[PDB]
Amino acid sequence: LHYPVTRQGEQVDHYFGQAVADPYRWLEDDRSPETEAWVKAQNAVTQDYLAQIPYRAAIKEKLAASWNYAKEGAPFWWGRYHYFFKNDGLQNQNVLWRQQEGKPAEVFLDPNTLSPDGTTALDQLSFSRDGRILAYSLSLAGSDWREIHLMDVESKQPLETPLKDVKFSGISWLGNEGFFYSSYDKPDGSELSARTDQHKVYFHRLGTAQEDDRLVFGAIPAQHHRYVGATVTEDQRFLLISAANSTSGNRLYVKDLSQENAPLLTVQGDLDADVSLVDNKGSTLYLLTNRDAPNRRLVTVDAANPGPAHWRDLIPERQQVLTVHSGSGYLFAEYMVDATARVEQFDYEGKRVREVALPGLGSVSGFNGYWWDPALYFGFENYAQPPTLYRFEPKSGAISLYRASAAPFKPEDYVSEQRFYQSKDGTRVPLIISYRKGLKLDGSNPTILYGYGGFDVSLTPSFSVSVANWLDLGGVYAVANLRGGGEYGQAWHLAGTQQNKQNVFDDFIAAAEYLKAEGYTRTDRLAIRGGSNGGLLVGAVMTQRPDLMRVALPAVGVLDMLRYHTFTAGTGWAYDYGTSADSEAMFDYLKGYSPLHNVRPGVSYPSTMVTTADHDDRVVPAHSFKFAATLQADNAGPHPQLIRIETNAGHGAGTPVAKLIEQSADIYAFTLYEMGYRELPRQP
Repeated sequence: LHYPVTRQGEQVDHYFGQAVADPYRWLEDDRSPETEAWVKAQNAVTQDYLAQIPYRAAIKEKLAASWNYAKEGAPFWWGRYHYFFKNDGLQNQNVLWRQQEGKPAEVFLDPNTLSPDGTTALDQLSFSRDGRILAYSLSLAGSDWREIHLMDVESKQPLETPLKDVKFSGISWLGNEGFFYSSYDKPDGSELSARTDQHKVYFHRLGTAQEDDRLVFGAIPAQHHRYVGATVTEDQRFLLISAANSTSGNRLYVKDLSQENAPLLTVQGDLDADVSLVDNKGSTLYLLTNRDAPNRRLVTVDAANPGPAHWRDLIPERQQVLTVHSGSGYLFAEYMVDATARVEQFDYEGKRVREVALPGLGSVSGFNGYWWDPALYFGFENYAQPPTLYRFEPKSGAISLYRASAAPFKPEDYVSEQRFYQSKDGTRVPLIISYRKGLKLDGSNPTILYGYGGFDVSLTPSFSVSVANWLDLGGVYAVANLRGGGEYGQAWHLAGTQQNKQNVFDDFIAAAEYLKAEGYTRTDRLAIRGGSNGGLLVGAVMTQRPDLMRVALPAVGVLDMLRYHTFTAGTGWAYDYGTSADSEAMFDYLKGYSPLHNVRPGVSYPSTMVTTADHDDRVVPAHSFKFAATLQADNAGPHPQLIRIETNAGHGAGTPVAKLIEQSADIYAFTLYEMGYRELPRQP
């Protein structure tokens, strides 16, 4: 195969006086004709390579057929209608239906009719208090930017002109007058790569132009923050404003709306802890926080004097990480037991009502609703169990099956076992391994090891049609709960941040070694995969241990650790990574593992397929571009170093089903082909 010619520029950067060359700096210009031509040439080479794989079409057809089944979400009531999402099978975007008593259900909002390719996705949905107006945000081509649209709920007629420049925003109504939302001023230069660091809260009053929206927070110097959010409590009495500069830690303010021109009181004035409002009962605020609680706790405080010195424990911290949901007048404490969910019901006085028995070991969704909801709904799933919906009557605690999955996958056909392997420093790290029953530990099973490792994100069991198919093809899927994650609280998270980041990579390498030693797989039958921070994980491991695996799959990864903070809102990740501008120590540490700066000429890298998207403004595609360019120039081995750039897609959220199916097919076909399979291991 012949890689497109990639020009090498003369750009040289300096860090504390130390020079570092960046020959592919020009690829950072997402709007230049030169960069666009390179993307087109790279995709052509990749598609040409994939075209030689005999079973790629079979994998795609297998995926599509198995994906083709009815899906339905939990219903939610508002106004005279009960709303619920549905997908009859292969619709690119889920459709919002509604139904009122005594009448048949009807389509209310179909995102598939909003674009030619299903690339416009529905994000936030927020009804006015009287339920007559709906404000919803849409994503175009998958980018983080948003537009908020207004619609008359009964007639379905569009109202006003959509609001623009919305990003990382919720939509919270003040009665029926209007709503609060967050926005960044349109940056000069490419909105897809330019830096944005001053998030502001605005209030849109119905019947006016966006230019007249009242600026609520974030304009004056004292309020400059990279991330801000505003929410009006269910009872309309309080306005909560959160403000942050990084993905961990935030300030929180509260304003009494029942009091004419009340002042903004400080719930937490520093960024040393995360704190969010779960709900409120009168002037009593219920806050979830990790302040002085690594595994988090639930506290209460009166809105009149909400400072941390006055917070009082309602649900004390335990050895397991806590998350709190509220609904039907109850608080639901969801605890993480080795990455699996457990639920306990509490009243607002903090008295335990009962433990809610779950269908098994996995992840749960739901348990969220309004104080008046007569019933709550929750979903359960894991790697071998498709989403199942249950109805829960809070007072009696009665649980009933609301909707069984219509998926063609039979849970009893798979094994999903949890093991705890030993990392380099001795730390025991969780690993959940899934596969079809009948597996032999002869070290020959094609295996995909997946990880993330960072930002306090916990990888709890989740069902994926793509994964189930990998298992049906005879593969093994293993997910490591690496440090940097939030599985075991703040201590687990911090052990993988800044100058401890290498621990995350050591944890992943040890997972690969465990899988080989136990006989699940072997070097030439192993592939590693990860996305975003997980893409960094794969890039770092493949540059440090190119001999460890046969295939590397870094998706939308942060790969240039020296300049990542110079794009969009990347600086918000400094809490986890640190920046090259922090100090010589941080600069050396970052340069020490930065995938882009650790690719070396003469090294034989594993078969690699770098994936990214042209509208990914979360993690600019330039990371992947420069990394792929470097691998193609430096790799000395016989394995292909390809890059697949998805068009009209972003970081991942809201990607239409058709694109998801194509991506998985390409990835699994490439993986098996690079492992030397002439035919599929199992009948598709």
